[PDB]
Amino acid sequence: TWLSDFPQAWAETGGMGLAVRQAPLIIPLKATSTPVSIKQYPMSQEARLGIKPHIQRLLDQGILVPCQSPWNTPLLPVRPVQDLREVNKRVEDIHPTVPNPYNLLSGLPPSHQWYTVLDLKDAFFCLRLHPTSQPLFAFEWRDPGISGQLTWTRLPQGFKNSPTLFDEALHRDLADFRIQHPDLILLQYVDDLLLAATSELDCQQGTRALLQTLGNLGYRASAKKAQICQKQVKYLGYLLKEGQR
Amino acid sequence: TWLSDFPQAWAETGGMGLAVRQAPLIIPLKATSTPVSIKQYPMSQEARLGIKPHIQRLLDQGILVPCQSPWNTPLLPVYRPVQDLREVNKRVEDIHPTVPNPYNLLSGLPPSHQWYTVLDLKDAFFCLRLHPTSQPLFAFEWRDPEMSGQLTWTRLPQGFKNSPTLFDEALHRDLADFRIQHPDLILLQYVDDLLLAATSELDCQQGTRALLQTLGNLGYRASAKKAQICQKQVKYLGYLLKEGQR
DNA sequence: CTTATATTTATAAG
DNA sequence: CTTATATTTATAAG
Repeated sequence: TWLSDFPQAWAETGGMGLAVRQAPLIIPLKATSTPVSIKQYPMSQEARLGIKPHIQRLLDQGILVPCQSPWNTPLLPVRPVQDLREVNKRVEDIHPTVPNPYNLLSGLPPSHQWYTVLDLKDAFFCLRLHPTSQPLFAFEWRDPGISGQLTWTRLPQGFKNSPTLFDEALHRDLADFRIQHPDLILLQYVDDLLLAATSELDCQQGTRALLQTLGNLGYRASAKKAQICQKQVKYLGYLLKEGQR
Repeated sequence: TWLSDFPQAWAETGGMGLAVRQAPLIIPLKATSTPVSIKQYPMSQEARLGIKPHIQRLLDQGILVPCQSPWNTPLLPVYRPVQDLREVNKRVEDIHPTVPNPYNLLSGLPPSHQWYTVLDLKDAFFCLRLHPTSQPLFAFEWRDPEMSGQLTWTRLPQGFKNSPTLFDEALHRDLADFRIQHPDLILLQYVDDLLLAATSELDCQQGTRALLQTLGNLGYRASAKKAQICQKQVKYLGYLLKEGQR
């Protein structure tokens, strides 16, 4: 199967990801910015107990570490969601290089109608965060047993530049693959990937190369939602069918 | 004084005006327009008594007359009577707006002419007759507060969207000859607001005398109370004219 | 949790 | 008089 031939490429079998080729990211602040520290709002014991295993897994994986930071933003109960809006306001903007899905799909020619669709799991966490920038994203945590600050050692969710920074990182890591397979079409939308070939055979071995490449580089795709070598797929809210849409 | 010298030309001495040279105006309607009759709102006795003397004066002057018309628009209940003619305005064909804005108007005022006379015409619209065929358009309902029927206007009425333009056009036609017979004077017209500018004080004196005579003879009436005659400094259209400035 | 985003009178007019 | 112009949350999000 596709699962057994490529255990490092699937999130279910390959372990949490780490883009080994990508240096830890530095997050430049606006010249005006000084740290913002927002008090954590209280939460029910149920919410805290629901958050706990997620925090604990991230701690065990080293994705969260203890810190002491002049920054602090609230965690909210919804699994954990961090309100980083006041950090986002203080981070310098970067040029938006991610194409909108419409333009991205315009690069899909009729000649390639065999599709594989993959979504990368915990994509942002594959990218490391430079220690100088880790204090920006600190929050307060108490196990449901004393309170302390934690922050992220990887690119975090809710950070405004995470999608663009990830898209640019993966483009660098898949550049060679594109060279080694000039007859394949590869669409990247952050963590959503579409591979297209003219034939099922080319799609089969092209998907083999892509999965091997992704796992080697330290990315992990969802085997659950993978659509592999199919004439009909869903991608970015579109149904791709008979060369349409 | 000017008051006695030109009694026909002043509102205070010459009575209500009438532009005798202007044919009664016909008011064309839009191609689909049908008469509109909207009910008169009630009004307090206080308001009715306040309006009454104004209505009676206009009846006595022939400016209002009884009528029966399929058109009817309201007199405002709250003491000068104000007629809401908006529903009539919607049904009257538009005309090209020929009145210049004051700024462009004043652009024709050169610095050579720094002797000014300003006149404003009293009850200007009422000087232009309204042709009987168009009078039914402007009917409203009146009941005397002590002793009910429709009245309408035999003159161009207030609140009619084309009254300023139609008056400005009529007066431009009527003062065209004055303009030719007095090439050294500058004459600015803004509906019922007139500025006469001259090179010397005596030209302004003689020119103003001729303008008043011409206005009176034509059937228009200027306000003696507010007139600014032969001055180096006048108020005109919100501006203070002075040294040839503004 | 917080927050960026999408009915109500004051005039003026006729 | 009526008409035209100039404070409030529902929600989606972090």
